[PDB]
Amino acid sequence: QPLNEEFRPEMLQGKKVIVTGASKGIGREMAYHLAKMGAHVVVTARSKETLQKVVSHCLELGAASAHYIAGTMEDMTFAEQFVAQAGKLMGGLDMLILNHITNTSLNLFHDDIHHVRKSMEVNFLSYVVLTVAALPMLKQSNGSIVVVSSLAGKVAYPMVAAYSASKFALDGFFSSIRKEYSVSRVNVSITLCVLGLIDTETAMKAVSGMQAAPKEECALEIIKGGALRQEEVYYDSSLWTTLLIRNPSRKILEFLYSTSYNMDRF
Amino acid sequence: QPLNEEFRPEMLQGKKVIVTGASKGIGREMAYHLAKMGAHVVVTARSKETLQKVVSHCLELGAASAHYIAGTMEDMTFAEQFVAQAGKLMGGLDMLILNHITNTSLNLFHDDIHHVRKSMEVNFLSYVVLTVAALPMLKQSNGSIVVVSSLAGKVAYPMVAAYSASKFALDGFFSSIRKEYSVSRVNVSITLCVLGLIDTETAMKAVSGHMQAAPKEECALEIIKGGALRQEEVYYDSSLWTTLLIRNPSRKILEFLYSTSYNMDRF
Ligand SMILES: NC(=O)c1ccc[n+]([C@@H]2O[C@H](COP(=O)([O-])OP(=O)(O)OC[C@H]3O[C@@H](n4cnc5c(N)ncnc54)[C@H](OP(=O)(O)O)[C@@H]3O)[C@@H](O)[C@H]2O)c1
Ligand SMILES: NC(=O)c1ccc[n+]([C@@H]2O[C@H](COP(=O)([O-])OP(=O)(O)OC[C@H]3O[C@@H](n4cnc5c(N)ncnc54)[C@H](OP(=O)(O)O)[C@@H]3O)[C@@H](O)[C@H]2O)c1
Ligand SMILES: C[C@](O)(c1ccc(C(=O)N(C2CC2)[C@H]2CC[C@](O)(C3CC3)CC2)cc1)C(F)(F)F
Ligand SMILES: C[C@](O)(c1ccc(C(=O)N(C2CC2)[C@H]2CC[C@](O)(C3CC3)CC2)cc1)C(F)(F)F
Repeated sequence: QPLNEEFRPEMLQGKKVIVTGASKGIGREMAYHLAKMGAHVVVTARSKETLQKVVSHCLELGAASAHYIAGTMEDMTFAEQFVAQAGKLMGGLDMLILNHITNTSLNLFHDDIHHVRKSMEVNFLSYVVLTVAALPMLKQSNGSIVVVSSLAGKVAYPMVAAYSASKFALDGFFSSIRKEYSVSRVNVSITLCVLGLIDTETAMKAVSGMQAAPKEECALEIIKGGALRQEEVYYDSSLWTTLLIRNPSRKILEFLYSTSYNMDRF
Repeated sequence: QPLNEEFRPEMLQGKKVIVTGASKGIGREMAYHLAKMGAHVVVTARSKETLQKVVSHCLELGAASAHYIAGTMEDMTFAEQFVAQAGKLMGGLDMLILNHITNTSLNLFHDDIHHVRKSMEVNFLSYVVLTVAALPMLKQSNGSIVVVSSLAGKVAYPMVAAYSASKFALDGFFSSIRKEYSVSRVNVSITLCVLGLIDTETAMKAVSGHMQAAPKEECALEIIKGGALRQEEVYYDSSLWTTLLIRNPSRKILEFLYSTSYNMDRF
């Protein structure tokens, strides 16, 4: 159930977020916005020298507080422990924003199984492990998990097979536990963000060789959705998608199945 | 794009087909239907005994031939070589049917990342591995890859998170490379089967305590029908509401409002 207010920067002030993939692009902007709202941010990325710059410029923008921990999400242990640390560092946690991904480029898929596996590992399994680790704290606070996905995690695009596989997976997994949290009275929201082409560095480089959209706002929308506990956010420069992307039938089928079968079965 | 005729059992006659998870359940039914049709058949699962039951019955039903090879699709090496063996045993491959999943049961998700990882490995990664290994023969025959899925890989459900993740992923991957096969002019069909509850042994066991299951035998027949006709998806569920609502014609619109709306010559 979305909080039925409208968004206001106040909602974030004093709140204990975590952004991953915060060293650049969308993730970075998010830490900043968070900063401008006076959140306790705890950033993360592989780039340790760069994280500092970001933390530092977050304190400059107004953060209640701001730290970074640098690790690779290829590593499940790092991911798990990371969350504990960001905990102690911030004295609990209100919001897990899960944004990072492994590198990829635009190519037909031919036989790089290793790239498929790694994409699943970094883009998906790590998100879960982050999740499992962070759930306890979030229960205490009735917090939120925000998950950054893409049009290509809703509809099919060539040249990004591995990456799509992993974005879909996020939908499947997280929508599913959303059903579960609900039939279990576990009061943690989960927001899935579906983004179109955004003007990050990485994206602009790979496509340079379509209309992109402003990374500053995209990041703000992500934060709004999360704050308002919406199930979903759509953010694309086009106006067909925002309207054609939503799946009313899916919603109907879920409704039917949910109100027709207790889940109190066990 | 599909064949333009209604289905005929003949279409499978002489065809060479792999079926996985074919010792029991929907797999087994698929072997059986294939046999009655006179296709060569290689079936695989972990248990050599149950397989043997099945190979022996496909022979009696009038397979052109029928064999089995055992291993677990937890093992990528096995998955890769498995397809080579099977291709030798038949001198080719017309259809790759991907059906197996890791044993899983109905539970709230709590902890078991290992179950999340294993489900991704078996239900998803192994399929990519199988396809990669089989694509050279499939090109050569202009055949078909059939990927077995579930309503829960098109909409959310409680109690099957891990599984559902792995099924969505199948939609993402396989629907993406289908878009690729189109622009690379690869003449191999990809069919994604979306299944509601099916009265297989294992499913019925898990749901013993009002849910309407659909019949394994017809289900298995629809999959093979959608495959042979090279359709993009097959929906099969006991409910007509569901079979109608599950379609997503918008999504096919967006995908097309980009297909032509942009250029893939570079790649
Ligand atoms: N930009 C778009 O057009 C587009 C479209 C739709 C959705 N999105 C989504 O937006 C989110 C962020 O994308 P973006 O464009 O901001 O990407 P980006 O600029 O390329 O940033 C990726 C972030 O994740 C980090 N990262 C990369 N590999 C990592 C690893 N192995 N372990 C830990 N961190 C790693 C990177 O920093 P380090 O290398 O320093 O670790 C960086 O901070 C992604 O989920 C993406 O799918 C982007
Ligand atoms: N029944 C349903 O309600 C339902 C609904 C939607 C979709 N589906 C899809 O239907 C497909 C078939 O399901 P089913 O219900 O027919 O299942 P099933 O009868 O339980 O069959 C599972 C098959 O997979 C094999 N298998 C299990 N683990 C394996 C492994 N590690 N490596 C290789 N093979 C393995 C099993 O044999 P061994 O144990 O001998 O290894 C068996 O042959 C699945 O993809 C499922 O998601 C089923
Ligand atoms: C990692 C990287 O930045 C990236 C950036 C954006 C996306 C993404 O989410 N896309 C869908 C639109 C939202 C892209 C948009 C760009 C295109 O349509 C390609 C086909 C011509 C692919 C789909 C995926 C990866 C990459 F790959 F460019 F490096
Ligand atoms: C492994 C197993 O056979 C299985 C069989 C079927 C499915 C499946 O695809 N389902 C969707 C409808 C198609 C299930 C139907 C069963 C339920 O709705 C659960 C909530 C009570 C879950 C969704 C998943 C797993 C199991 F777990 F039942 F044994």
